[PDB]
Amino acid sequence: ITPVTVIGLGAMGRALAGALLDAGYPTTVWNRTAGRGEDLVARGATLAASPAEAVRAGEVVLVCVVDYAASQAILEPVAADLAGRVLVNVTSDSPERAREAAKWADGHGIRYLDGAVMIPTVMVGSTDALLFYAGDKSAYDEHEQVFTSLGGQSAYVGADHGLAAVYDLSMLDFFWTSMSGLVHGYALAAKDGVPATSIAPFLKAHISLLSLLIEVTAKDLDAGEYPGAEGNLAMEVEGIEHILHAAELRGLDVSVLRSVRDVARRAVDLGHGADSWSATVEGARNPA
Amino acid sequence: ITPVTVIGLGAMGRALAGALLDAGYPTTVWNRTAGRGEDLVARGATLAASPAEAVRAGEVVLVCVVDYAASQAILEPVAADLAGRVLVNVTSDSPERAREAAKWADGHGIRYLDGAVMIPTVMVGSTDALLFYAGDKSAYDEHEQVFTSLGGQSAYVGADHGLAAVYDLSMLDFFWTSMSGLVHGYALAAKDGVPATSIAPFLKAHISLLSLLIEVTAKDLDAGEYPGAEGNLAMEVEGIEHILHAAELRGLDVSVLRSVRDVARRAVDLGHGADSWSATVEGARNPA
Repeated sequence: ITPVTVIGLGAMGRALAGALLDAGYPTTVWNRTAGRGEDLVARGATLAASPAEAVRAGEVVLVCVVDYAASQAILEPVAADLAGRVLVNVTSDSPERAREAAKWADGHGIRYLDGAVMIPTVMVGSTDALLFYAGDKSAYDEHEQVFTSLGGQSAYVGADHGLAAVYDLSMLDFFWTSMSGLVHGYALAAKDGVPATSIAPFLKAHISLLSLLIEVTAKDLDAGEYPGAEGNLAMEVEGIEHILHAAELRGLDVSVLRSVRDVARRAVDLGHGADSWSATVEGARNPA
Repeated sequence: ITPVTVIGLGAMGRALAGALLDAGYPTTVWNRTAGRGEDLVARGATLAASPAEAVRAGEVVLVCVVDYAASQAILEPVAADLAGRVLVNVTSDSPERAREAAKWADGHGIRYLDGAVMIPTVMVGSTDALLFYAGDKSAYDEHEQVFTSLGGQSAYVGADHGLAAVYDLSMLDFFWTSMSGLVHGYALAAKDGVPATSIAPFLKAHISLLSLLIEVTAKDLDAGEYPGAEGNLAMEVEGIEHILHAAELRGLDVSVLRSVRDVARRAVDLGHGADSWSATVEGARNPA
């Protein structure tokens, strides 16, 4: 049974370690701070005396630290013990930093996978949990069931180590922009005395609509062609302006909605008024 | 049995008329420019010679004229023939416009419903389609089947006529902001060569996350209290800055992300650094 090591025992590291134990993998864990975790040891993890001892206990070493820099600082003293093992970094980092980490791993003879966790800690280890991995293909294929244990929707996205961070930041762009809109829509409703939980049941219809548009928008963006008949951007800009003005009249900050409107307007200025919302990608790509 | 009239045969007016015909209602249609209704007439709609003739043919009168001034210009000459009928304005614009239109209707003794269509035209008439209505409750109760014909999830949201626009614009605030993030996320991935249709299958994970957060966020905002168990807003603002930095480096317009960030930073400056994302509502409500 493949021995696995987890370095970094913040909440995400602890969740990863816990998923491995539920799967039945022998797990060794190490943290800079003594007080961290110890629930895992009760469930059978071995706490290691030193990062080197933790690396030596693992065929796969998972690092989940604060910053890319912190991971290099922990890892670079233990490079010698990592040689010939599999290193997976799920630390949130930029594509540039993942690729630099890949160069470092190559210089030390480490098969390296850059990973990203896309779900909250609570769902880590569940059949529907999504993680991305990029880098050494043999490392992923050899330890696929380990990675399936951390989340059943684990996906390898390619050999370029930066791609895990690319998928992560692209999905996070969508997520946090939608959470900003979610808070704003509720604030707009509250300005007229409507409780947020009165709006919430209805937002489900727009959840179903967004799921449909995910697939449609991707395929327009890949085609490079945006089709007008289902909806026209010119009229969509006018609809968004009604939101912008009502929220502004009510004293809300409207910087997000105005920014949404300007990008779409710019795509109209570039000639896409009869096209669908997908054409707004041209405003995002060619700001004035 | 109930005769229905549709005034204005743009795409939305046409979809509404088609939905009433699918349900078997006797439908009379009118447009200011000729030849809009020929497909509708072939399926049994009656074209009216004049707006006054059209109004007189329908117990329920749906007005789907996009331009406010143009719609008022048709309606005020037929005010006397609208007496004793039910007038439904299916338009977006603002709650204030609905309240103004309601005052006009009240002086003329017209029972008035302000309506908002929350789904694309192709979905109008579907059992799943969501439409909002506000205004005269006895009018809505008497013609509920006609409104259910237009969309099976038709919902009456209250007697103040402006409330349909409140629910509509609030939901649209979330929807169009999320569509902006969706295009922007796809654009970010494409700068690194990732096709949009490679990301699209994964976005389902973030959609179901959003569905849960819709309720959690609503309850926080109604409570006026935003504890964050695992995430500090201060740390969430830093995460947002890494998306912003990656997209800005790649040459994208990042207006929306910067605005999202600025509203959240304002909430930190207002004292919510230790709170959850729901506390960003304080930033939206008290811009610097």
